[PDB]
Amino acid sequence: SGLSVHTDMASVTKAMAAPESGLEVRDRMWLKITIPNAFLGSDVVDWLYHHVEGFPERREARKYASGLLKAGLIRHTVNKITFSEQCYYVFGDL
Amino acid sequence: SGLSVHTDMASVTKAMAAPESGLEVRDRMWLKITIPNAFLGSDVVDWLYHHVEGFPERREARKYASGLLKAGLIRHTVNKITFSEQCYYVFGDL
Amino acid sequence: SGLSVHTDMASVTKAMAAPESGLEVRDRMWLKITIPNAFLGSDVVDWLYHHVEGFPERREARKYASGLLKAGLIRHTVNKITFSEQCYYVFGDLS
Amino acid sequence: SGLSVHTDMASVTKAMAAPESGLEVRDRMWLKITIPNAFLGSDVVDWLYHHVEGFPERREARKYASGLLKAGLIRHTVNKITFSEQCYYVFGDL
Repeated sequence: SGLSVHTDMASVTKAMAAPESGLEVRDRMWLKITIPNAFLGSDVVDWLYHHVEGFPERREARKYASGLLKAGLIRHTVNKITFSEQCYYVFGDL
Repeated sequence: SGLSVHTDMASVTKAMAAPESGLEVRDRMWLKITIPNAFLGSDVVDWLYHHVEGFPERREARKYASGLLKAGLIRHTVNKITFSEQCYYVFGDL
Repeated sequence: SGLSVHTDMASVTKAMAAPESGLEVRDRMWLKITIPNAFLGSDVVDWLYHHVEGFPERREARKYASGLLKAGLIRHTVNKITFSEQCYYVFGDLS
Repeated sequence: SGLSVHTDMASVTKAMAAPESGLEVRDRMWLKITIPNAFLGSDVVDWLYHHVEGFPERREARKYASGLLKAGLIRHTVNKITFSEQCYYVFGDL
C-alpha cells in the first residue's frame, strides 16, 4: 500500500535499506573469474590417488598435493599459504 | 601403474598437466569475498515487486532497479555498466 | 537482560517468536538440490551466442534459447513454462 | 563456425550436450520456495548468543538450538534428523 511508483526513488531505497525491511542482506559476494586451466584441490587429490601407486589411503594423496604447493608445482589463485581441497589452483612453471 | 610414490615429483606434475591426463579442469573459478551488507540484484527485484505498488509485471520492477543503479542509489561491487540480477550490489550514500 | 540458560525453554522460544524480537524471520527458504549436469539459462544463451553463427545481437540468441525450451530440447527443473536466464535447466530426450 | 541459424535445432542441442562442448554446467542448484515465517539456523544461534545470558561462547548457543529442534520447539522444513546452521526452520507448536 504505502509505497508505490509515485514515492520518490531516494525514499523507497532508504526503506529497502532499513533494518528488518524484508531485503536479504548477507556479508559476502561470489565473483566468477575466467582463468583457463584451473582446477580444485579435490580434483588434484583425486587424480593422484587414482593414478599414482603406493598411497596407503586418500589422506596421503592429500599430503602429496600439499607438498606440490610448497614446492611451487601448483599455485594458489589468490595469495594463501596452506593447501585446501575446496580452493582453486593453477600449474606453476614446469 | 607407471607412476608411483618413488617417481620424481616434477615428472608426476607434468603428467597431471598434459593433455588427456584425466585431470578434471575448466575455464572458470568462483571467488568469495567478504563485503559487508551486499545483496543480489534478484533480491532487489523480489523486494520492489513485493512491496511497491504500481508494477503490472515483474519487468517494470527490474527496470526500476535498473534506474536505481543509474541514479547511484545502489552500486556495483565490480566495475560494470549495466544492471543484472545475477550480480552483487551495495547501497550508495544515503 | 532477563532471559538466561535457567529460563524455561518454551518461554525463550516464544520470546524469539514474538513481533519485534529482532530474529530474522521471512517468507522464504533456499534449498540446495544435487542435479548432475544442470545449467543456468544465461550460460545457454552465452554458449549459443559464441558458437552459432548468424545471431546479429545477443537477444536473438535468447529467443532461440526460448525456442529450445518450447520444443522440449531443454527442460525446466521445476514446473514453469516461460524461459528465464536466471533458472536452471537440464537436457530433454536426445536418443 | 560449423553451426548456424540454418542448422537443425536438435543437432545444435546435441552439439551443446556433447563432452567438452564448452557449456558451463554444475552438479548443484539453488531453489527459492515461498514459506511463511522461515528462519536460518545461523540466525537462531546469533539471536540466542546475543539475547540469552549464560553462554560462555558461541558453541554453547549452537547446542541449545540443537536442543530446541530435539524438543519440537523449532522444526526442519526438509526431513532431516540433525541440527545444521545453513538449513531453514519454522516454529513448532507454541
